[PDB]
Amino acid sequence: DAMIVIDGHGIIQLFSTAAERLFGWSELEAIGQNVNILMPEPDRSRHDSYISRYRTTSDPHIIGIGRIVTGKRRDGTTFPMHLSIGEMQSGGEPYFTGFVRDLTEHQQTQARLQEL
Ligand code: HEM
Repeated sequence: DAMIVIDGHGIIQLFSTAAERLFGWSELEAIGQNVNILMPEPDRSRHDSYISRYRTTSDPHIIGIGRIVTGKRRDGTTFPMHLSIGEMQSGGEPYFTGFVRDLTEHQQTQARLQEL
């Protein structure tokens, strides 16, 4: 599914091909951008504080957990997505992998079934 890797400051390091299809950005456009560009406010401005919180305290909240959130595409449309975060280390620095699954079709079917 969509895979994204960031360093300890939330900057995107690797951006899969599927992530390019899901979010709109090419990998070259994405690499070097903060991860907060893939999500709407209030989370967007808050995100770096979430990572900071985790880094200074070492007490996890969603690391190793899989949850549903709203992502935000290049065109600005929002969508529900299942997010799973992995923490890794390399060259002495922490990295984080996010595996995303688009749930837009699940939300649509569900709404349609409720609508009818
Ligand atoms: C694009 C949709 C995303 C949203 C809405 C989002 C939102 C959030 C929120 C709300 C928190 C704090 C959760 C809590 O304190 O309970 C958080 C933490 C964090 N997010 Fe994201 N995130 C997004 C994607 C990502 C991705 C793609 C990555 C990794 C590649 C990532 C990495 C992190 C990290 C490292 C933390 C700290 C975890 C912790 O506090 O245990 N986020 N995110």
